[PDB]
Amino acid sequence: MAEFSIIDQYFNRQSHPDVALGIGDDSALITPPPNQQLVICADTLVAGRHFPLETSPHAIGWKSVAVNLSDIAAMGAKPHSILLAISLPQVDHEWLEGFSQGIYDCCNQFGVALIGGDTTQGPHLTITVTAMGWIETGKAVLRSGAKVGDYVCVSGQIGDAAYGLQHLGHSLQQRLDYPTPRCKLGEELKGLASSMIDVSDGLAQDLGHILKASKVGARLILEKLPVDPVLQQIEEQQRWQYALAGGDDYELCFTITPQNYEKLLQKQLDVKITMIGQIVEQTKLTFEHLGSDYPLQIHGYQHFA
Amino acid sequence: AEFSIIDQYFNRQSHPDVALGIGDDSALITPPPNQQLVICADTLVAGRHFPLETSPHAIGWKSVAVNLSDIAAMGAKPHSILLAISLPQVDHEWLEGFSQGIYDCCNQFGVALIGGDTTQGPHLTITVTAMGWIETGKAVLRSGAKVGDYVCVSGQIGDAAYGLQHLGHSLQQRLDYPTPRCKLGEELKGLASSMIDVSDGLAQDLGHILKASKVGARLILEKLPVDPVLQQIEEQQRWQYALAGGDDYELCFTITPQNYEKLLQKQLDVKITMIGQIVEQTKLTFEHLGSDYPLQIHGYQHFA
Ligand SMILES: Nc1ncnc2c1ncn2[C@@H]1O[C@H](COP(=O)(O)OP(=O)(O)O)[C@@H](O)[C@H]1O
Ligand SMILES: Nc1ncnc2c1ncn2[C@@H]1O[C@H](COP(=O)(O)OP(=O)(O)O)[C@@H](O)[C@H]1O
Ligand SMILES: Cc1ncc(C[n+]2csc(CCOP(=O)(O)OP(=O)(O)O)c2C)c(N)n1
Ligand SMILES: Cc1ncc(C[n+]2csc(CCOP(=O)(O)OP(=O)(O)O)c2C)c(N)n1
Ligand SMILES: [Ca+2]
Ligand SMILES: [Ca+2]
Ligand SMILES: [Ca+2]
Ligand SMILES: [Ca+2]
Ligand SMILES: [Ca+2]
Ligand SMILES: [Ca+2]
Ligand SMILES: [Mg+2]
Ligand SMILES: [Mg+2]
Ligand SMILES: [Mg+2]
Ligand SMILES: [Mg+2]
Ligand code: NA
Ligand code: NA
Repeated sequence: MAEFSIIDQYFNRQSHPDVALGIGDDSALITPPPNQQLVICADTLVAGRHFPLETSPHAIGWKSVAVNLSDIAAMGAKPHSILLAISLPQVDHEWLEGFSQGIYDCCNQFGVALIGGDTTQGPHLTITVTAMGWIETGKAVLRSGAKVGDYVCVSGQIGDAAYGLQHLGHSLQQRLDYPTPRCKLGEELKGLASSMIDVSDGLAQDLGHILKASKVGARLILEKLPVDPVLQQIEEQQRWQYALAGGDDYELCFTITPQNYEKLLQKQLDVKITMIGQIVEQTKLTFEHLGSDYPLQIHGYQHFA
Repeated sequence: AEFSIIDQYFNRQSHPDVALGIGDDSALITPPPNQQLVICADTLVAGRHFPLETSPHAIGWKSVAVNLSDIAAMGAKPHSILLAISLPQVDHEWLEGFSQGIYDCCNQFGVALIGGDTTQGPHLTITVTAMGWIETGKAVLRSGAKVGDYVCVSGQIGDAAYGLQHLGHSLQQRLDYPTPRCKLGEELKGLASSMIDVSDGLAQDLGHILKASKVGARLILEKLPVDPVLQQIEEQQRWQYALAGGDDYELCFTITPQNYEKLLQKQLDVKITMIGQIVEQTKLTFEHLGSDYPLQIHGYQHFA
């Protein structure tokens, strides 16, 4: 099987009648919802860098979509559609079947259409998904906007995926392979969060982008960081390195006034939310453990580091 | 370091019509009224889409150009791009040239670079996403061709294919620096009945129109616009370059005789050639000096 047959078999599997023009032409066409801005992002996953080489193709497909929906969610936007650019060295039908099932399972979970892409023979498995969302004009939640006194919160748990990576085969590998983009939470934070970012690199570094953009700092409370029971039972310095510098969480970190936090707590959310600290004037990220200053060195993720 | 790379090479310019550009989790664009989003992505792989020794400036240029070509093929006005680049090492001479190529192409066509992703990976792989806008319902589709419509192509076909087989020749410029026919694409909006850009080869790419439109075509071989260099090579190889060479990134379109006259009255920035006609029976046939002319043609396909 060659390119065109591969696209028709694996990447044109569903009807999306609410899309003006899907797969089959030089470009896709989307009629915007009225009074909304386009929200758009792209993230690349490289085999052996963003996932273990032995990762199941279904997980690879899932995560390729999920990490991009996470950046849409981080703006407060509603995700709509994706493009899929996949480059791989050989036609492997078992692999293509699993991969495309992963793409579509993630798309279907979050109501997203696959409307276009590019299919390429290349020496090393590389996937770039583009995600498209829409938001009420002017209402995006930015990385700027955090104010002194705002609570710092994070969704779900942090550190799971990083622990999983260092313990392949452990149950927590599921959080590495199958992160959950917090799509509904992102939408529910529109109008409530004063700033937001998704946690791809590690809580400390990604919160750091908010702190820099907003020209503020934060004090975080280590015993409040939401970690898995498994990490609660390991050495605390190791625990907090996973939680704060592990990365691969794809949770949402956001700031919010006490006032708006009470409003948020009144909503029915599909993920837990944990208040983990507060924005301060001092432009430094500091940590405390049960009332005591806690010195902590955190190495962040960067390509070519 | 990744962050300094983005700031030095890929965040070089300010852009008038972008609600939110580089620096956040996503970019934000305010649509023009009564217009649809037109969106596409194309990947270039080193050693597959370009010779390994290709200059970084040409790699950057072509990375953008091929994506603007797909926007143009819809009749749409390009607006912005995303750049996803994966590469094994930081090479500042390479990155400077590559960036300059990206921005030279963007600037020539009034396009903003508004986001992307920068990655360390074993093999140079570039995926640009292009975004444009078009009056709702006025996209030129592959599916609109009608019996009796003229078949036309812009510019020259076969140049880039010849250039690849004769690296160092002047025609290598058409391999390294294809020209996306942005203005012609826009001017065909409301005139062309169907359109496609010729990335794979005229015969195969016209074929996509024929299949989508459920029609056939008869092409006139002596009318194909080839370079003077190709007129000098024996005709079988000439036809193969012209029809199956690929990498042209010209526009192939169908148009009624009446609308063709209207098109001719416009001032275009590129040559246009009538090369045949849409017919009822659903096959592609070639004609040479008034006679049917059998040709075996294979357009480009990955994994074939
Ligand atoms: N992996 C993929 N997933 C979804 N759509 C895809 C994929 N690969 C290609 N497509 C779509 O299939 C169609 C044909 O792609 P392609 O032949 O590469 O177009 P072009 O030659 O105009 O770039 C396009 O509409 C493209 O968006
Ligand atoms: N090569 C590039 N060209 C243009 N913009 C880029 C490029 N790489 C990254 N960006 C932009 O730089 C910002 C930071 O990117 P990144 O740190 O990867 O964000 P995230 O962690 O949210 O995915 C984003 O706004 C992204 O779109
Ligand atoms: C094999 C393997 N090694 C290491 C990691 C850990 N890892 C890879 S990329 C990354 C950070 C997130 O990737 P990045 O490209 O920076 O995401 P983005 O900021 O673009 O969303 C981490 C922690 C992994 N998941 N798999
Ligand atoms: C080193 C090298 N080998 C071969 C070619 C020729 N070539 C590579 S890809 C291609 C077809 C166009 O690429 P494709 O990915 O199919 O473009 P798309 O249809 O996605 O726009 C051709 C003719 C080249 N340009 N460089
Ligand atoms: Ca990335
Ligand atoms: Ca991301
Ligand atoms: Ca990162
Ligand atoms: Ca391609
Ligand atoms: Ca293309
Ligand atoms: Ca092709
Ligand atoms: Mg095309
Ligand atoms: Mg393509
Ligand atoms: Mg992000
Ligand atoms: Mg990124
Ligand atoms: Na991204
Ligand atoms: Na494309």
